[PDB]
Amino acid sequence: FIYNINIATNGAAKQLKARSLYLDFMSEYIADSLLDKLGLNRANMLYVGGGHAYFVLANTEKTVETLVQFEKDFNQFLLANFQTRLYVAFGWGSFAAKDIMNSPESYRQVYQKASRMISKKKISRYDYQTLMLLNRGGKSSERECEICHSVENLVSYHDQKVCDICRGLYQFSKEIAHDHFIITENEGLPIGPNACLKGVAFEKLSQEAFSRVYVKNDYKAGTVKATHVFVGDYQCDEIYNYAALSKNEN
RNA sequence: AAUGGGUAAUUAUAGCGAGCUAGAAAGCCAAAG
Ligand SMILES: Nc1ncnc2c1ncn2[C@@H]1O[C@H](COP(=O)(O)OP(=O)(O)NP(=O)(O)O)[C@@H](O)[C@H]1O
Ligand SMILES: [Zn+2]
Repeated sequence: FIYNINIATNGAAKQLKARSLYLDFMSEYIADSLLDKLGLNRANMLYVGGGHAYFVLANTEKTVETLVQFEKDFNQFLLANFQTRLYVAFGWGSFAAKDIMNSPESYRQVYQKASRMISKKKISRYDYQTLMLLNRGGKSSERECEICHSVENLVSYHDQKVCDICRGLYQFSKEIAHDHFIITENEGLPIGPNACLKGVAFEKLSQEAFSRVYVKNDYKAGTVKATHVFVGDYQCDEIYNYAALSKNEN
């Protein structure tokens, strides 16, 4: 999805910066919104990274059914507007107080129990109804999104035929430089079930109406009382100057 | 003494054996959007 960019693409690297940043907010938000379908918060998440995020949850039935139902919810969201290019696969290993110095073959042997369930669910993706609804036919499409070859919701953003996600990514590339990224319900790129992402300035938080706010690269607590993400980014200049600034002063 | 004749050595020696500048640019594309 990220290196779907090719030769003769409208976006140079803003369509690549804003695309590898967007999936990282999606990986952040799956981790966040999974923890309030449960009763938990950010402490229980051991790590979040490039789509991978390890947790510590409770070995009980009301959590496992919440895991399965939220997994089906987010995969319905990914099928609604990414069409089997993105698939999130949960997986959970039950363990006692065995991550404590049967000392060698107890810790990693249950950390790998979740990776086996992921590899089993990554390999047998869907079920009956959600694949019969896939290849149901019924579409007289003439055109397609020339970035990702999708069909639904075609617009003419800068006289090229692009889709709903790949116009939201240009809008997010105009909004990428901000520190604050809020989740609304109907604005910008969708990142979940009834949950969309929008980049916002600081003093526009009273104008906008959100539910959860992320602040990027900040250790001060701030005013919005946000969730602190940390994405590495830097821009000294635009890309086309990087050859011309390759000279010395002489 | 005349008379017959020439015979030996060197066949090039000492050097420099290339130096410096340029080492791909400008367009299409990409950017500008
Ligand atoms: N948002 C992102 N932007 C840029 N690079 C990323 C991002 N997320 C992950 N990556 C990179 O992608 C790597 C993982 O690639 P990938 O093969 O997709 O792993 P995966 O999540 O297991 N997908 P798959 O290989 O199909 O199972 C990471 O190690 C990162 O280097
Ligand atoms: Zn697209």
